[PDB]
Amino acid sequence: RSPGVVISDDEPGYDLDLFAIPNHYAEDLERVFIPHGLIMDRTERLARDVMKEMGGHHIVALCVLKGGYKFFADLLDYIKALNRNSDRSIPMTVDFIRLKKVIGGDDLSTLTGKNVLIVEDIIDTGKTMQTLLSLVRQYNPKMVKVASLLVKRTPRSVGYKPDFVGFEIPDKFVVGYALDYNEYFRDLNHVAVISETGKAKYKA
Amino acid sequence: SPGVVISDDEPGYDLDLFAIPNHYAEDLERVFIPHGLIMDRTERLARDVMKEMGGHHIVALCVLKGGYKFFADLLDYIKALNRNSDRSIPMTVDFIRLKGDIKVIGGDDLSTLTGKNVLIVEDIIDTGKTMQTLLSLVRQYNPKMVKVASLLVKRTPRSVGYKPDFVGFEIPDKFVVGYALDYNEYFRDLNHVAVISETGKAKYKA
Amino acid sequence: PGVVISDDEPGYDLDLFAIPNHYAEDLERVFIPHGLIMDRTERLARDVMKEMGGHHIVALCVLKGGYKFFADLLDYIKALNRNSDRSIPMTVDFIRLKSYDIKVIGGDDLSTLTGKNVLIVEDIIDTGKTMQTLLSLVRQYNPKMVKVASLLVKRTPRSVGYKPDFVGFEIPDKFVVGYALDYNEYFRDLNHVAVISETGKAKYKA
Amino acid sequence: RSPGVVISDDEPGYDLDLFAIPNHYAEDLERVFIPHGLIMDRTERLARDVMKEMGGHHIVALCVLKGGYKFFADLLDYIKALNRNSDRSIPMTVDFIRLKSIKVIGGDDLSTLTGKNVLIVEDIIDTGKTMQTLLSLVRQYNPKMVKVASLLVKRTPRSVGYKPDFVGFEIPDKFVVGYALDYNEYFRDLNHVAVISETGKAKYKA
Ligand SMILES: Nc1nc2c(ncn2[C@@H]2C[C@@H](COCCP(=O)(O)O)N(C(=O)CCP(=O)(O)O)C2)c(=O)[nH]1
Ligand SMILES: Nc1nc2c(ncn2[C@@H]2C[C@@H](COCCP(=O)(O)O)N(C(=O)CCP(=O)(O)O)C2)c(=O)[nH]1
Ligand SMILES: Nc1nc2c(ncn2[C@@H]2C[C@@H](COCCP(=O)(O)O)N(C(=O)CCP(=O)(O)O)C2)c(=O)[nH]1
Ligand SMILES: Nc1nc2c(ncn2[C@@H]2C[C@@H](COCCP(=O)(O)O)N(C(=O)CCP(=O)(O)O)C2)c(=O)[nH]1
Ligand SMILES: [Mg+2]
Ligand SMILES: [Mg+2]
Ligand SMILES: [Mg+2]
Ligand SMILES: [Mg+2]
Ligand SMILES: [Mg+2]
Ligand SMILES: [Mg+2]
Ligand SMILES: [Mg+2]
Ligand SMILES: [Mg+2]
Repeated sequence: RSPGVVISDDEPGYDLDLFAIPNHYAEDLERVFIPHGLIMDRTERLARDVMKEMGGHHIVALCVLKGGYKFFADLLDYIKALNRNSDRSIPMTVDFIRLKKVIGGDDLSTLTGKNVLIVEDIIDTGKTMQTLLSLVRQYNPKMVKVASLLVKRTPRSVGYKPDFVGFEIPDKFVVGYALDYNEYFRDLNHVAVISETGKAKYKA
Repeated sequence: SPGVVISDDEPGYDLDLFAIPNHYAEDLERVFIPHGLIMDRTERLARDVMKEMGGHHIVALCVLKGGYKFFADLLDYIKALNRNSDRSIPMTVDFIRLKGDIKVIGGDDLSTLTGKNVLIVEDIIDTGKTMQTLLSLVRQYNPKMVKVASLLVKRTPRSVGYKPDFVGFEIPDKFVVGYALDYNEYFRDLNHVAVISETGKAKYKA
Repeated sequence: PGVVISDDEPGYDLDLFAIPNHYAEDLERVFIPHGLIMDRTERLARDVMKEMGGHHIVALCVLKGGYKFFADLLDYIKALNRNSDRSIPMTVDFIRLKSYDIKVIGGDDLSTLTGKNVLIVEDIIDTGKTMQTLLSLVRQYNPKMVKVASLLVKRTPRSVGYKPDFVGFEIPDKFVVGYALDYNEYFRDLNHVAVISETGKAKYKA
Repeated sequence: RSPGVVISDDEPGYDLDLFAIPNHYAEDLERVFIPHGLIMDRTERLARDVMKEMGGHHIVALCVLKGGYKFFADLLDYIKALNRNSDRSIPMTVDFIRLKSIKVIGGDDLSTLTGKNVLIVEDIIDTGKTMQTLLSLVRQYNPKMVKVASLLVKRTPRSVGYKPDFVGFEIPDKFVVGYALDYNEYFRDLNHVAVISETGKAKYKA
């Protein structure tokens, strides 16, 4: 199916001075990699693709924190827009989980017999998603799909690819739009690349 | 300031004046606080948060699940301030569920709060007992400061008298849903704050 | 009939909202918050598409007061049309009404309206005289249909009885500014609709 | 100064199936050239640049219809957002004009521009001859300053040498539509900037 918006390995990105950038990170980012408004435009379209394939039965939206919170909130807002401007709509429930083994959610028995949409910020090797999916399938959901904002082109991939992708990106470390570098850079609406100064100041 | 005061005799708006998810058509009586009104109030709240807390690294604490919309929209408005001004501060986020010492579920170690400007984000304050006990727990990790932003505060004689630092709307003692406030997990997928209908209370009764 | 706002409606305190500093002392109350304007306009866009979405739409913006409603109304119409399975193209036009009965300045040859679904977008209907007259001028070129969306309709004893087809809000006979509604060319740069204070009315009096 | 966002001559664009596109233009478009969200992000930064240079005196924002209305609306929305989330801000008035094949159609009296800070807002500069002509008329009325913002500037050898003060994007010498930019009045109702396809150039040709 669709592999998303392909960002080539040689993408230059954009000069920071062409966009509005948080003052505290000005010296800490290299380039803007994916502008926030382009994330919205892509997400809008994924929202329609999601409803096409899953609007026929109750959806349980499952946000993988922390990185996924922003993508999850905006994906859901566009899905909500679809549901209030059209005759066809089905209820949605939401839940949140963090991965260490699953940390702090509803009991997974809520997923049984439901359309489960797992929402992720990034897929790298895909090992984590494979592991979460084999766990979720033990609870017998009607169906389980994975929406991920980014998929990284990496040789370390184990072969997993999600059902809805936003962008496919080089094997580069990106921050922003809730993706972090040691907890920092979540408070940034663009996806960006850290500068050298940057990763020093916030090294662990 | 108690925020935007909605009075006990406010009728709210007929469902037909607004766009409503069709599957909740029968289950809501009135729209209580339209989404765009929530946005406008949150915009102001974002400015008051930065004026008081912008001096030092903020840790924003979302109280799941009901707080997640208010949290994302408040942080969105704070982000918009920080990329359009000459002074801002880094801000990290964490998410927690709450169930005597209050049981905090998930979350980083609370030592991550030591010495930070901590902001707790809540969907609604009712008796105040939950924030009072969470505050009592957080102060023991020695934050620089700790403050609470709540979209909604209920006027109730059952209040233990706790007032949060930032409040969107002060509302009557009525059960409201929407904007991530649920009735048995339903109605989170609704952008307006609304009052639950009678058919809908029975239809979704646990 | 649209969102009805009553005579004794208080409005909202300026300090609960974000307000441009240069107008802080010039307004008495926020009358209709921006975000509430948007919520109603989303719904109106759906009515428009249902009634006129079957044939080419020509949307006519009545400058200057209409430009803000017009832009937002059309943006919610575009949002429907890239998320439906059957949409229709729309073209746009802009006009100003000058006396000496009504002169249509700017805008295309009215022959372009023949056979089209014509939507006239207006900021406020006061007496209804302007709209009645423009309608009679447009019906002369034989549009497939002509409809009026007005953001505001005033309640008045001096109304000549014209009623638009789509109404945002029905309001008292107060003097409101904001959201592109002006006083002596001022207050167009303000997202909320507000009532003008006495200080402000003197400060900008022509 | 900022030459704006430089879109190369070889830029491939994006496939239409990766974005939400109006149904009725499905076949009429080749690629998305500049997504609506990119335009927004860039405009947000032009609003800060505009304010930093013109924000010390009453601004008259002059929208050149019809192509400029979208960019005008969004630029002024980002400017308003700055003015209500900072301590100090300056008032702003708006006028609209249309050009005919040299002749300024509509608009207030050009004397309303004397001593003002005039911001002319344009969708596209190509040769620049029209902007030079417009400036030559505005300058007869002695503005305090006059500046031009253009969403798009074409890299063309046919350029007469004129450069605007604020530029969103520097684009190839090729024909784009959307975001109010039209082809025989069509494609204005589209939020992305895009390249017309063959079916489309033929379907709406003059
Ligand atoms: N910011 C950023 N993170 C990247 C990037 N590449 C890989 N990662 C990892 C990806 C994710 C989890 O890994 C599963 C992937 P897998 O498919 O390989 O198993 N991480 C977490 O820290 C989770 C905790 P959170 O932050 O959500 O609280 C960092 C990148 O380019 N940028
Ligand atoms: N939807 C809605 N809930 C209301 C309303 N009144 C009171 N509540 C409570 C508020 C909260 C508990 O907090 C007590 C705070 P208190 O200590 O100050 O009394 N609840 C939860 O279910 C938390 C789990 P969540 O849903 O977040 O996952 C229900 C109302 O009108 N509407
Ligand atoms: N701001 C504001 N104006 C009000 C209010 N009440 C009445 N008006 C009038 C209404 C409008 C003309 O409309 C008459 C339609 P009528 O024939 O039905 O009475 N005006 C214009 O100045 C048009 C030129 P513009 O401003 O678009 O360039 C002012 C109010 O409360 N607030
Ligand atoms: N859509 C689109 N138009 C382009 C493109 N290249 C040039 N044009 C022209 C540009 C403009 C006039 O401006 C002259 C600029 P110049 O003097 O600097 O050479 N036009 C109008 O039709 C104005 C009436 P409007 O439609 O606004 O009411 C079309 C392009 O790529 N796409
Ligand atoms: Mg993740
Ligand atoms: Mg991480
Ligand atoms: Mg709560
Ligand atoms: Mg609850
Ligand atoms: Mg008018
Ligand atoms: Mg007027
Ligand atoms: Mg032009
Ligand atoms: Mg043209």
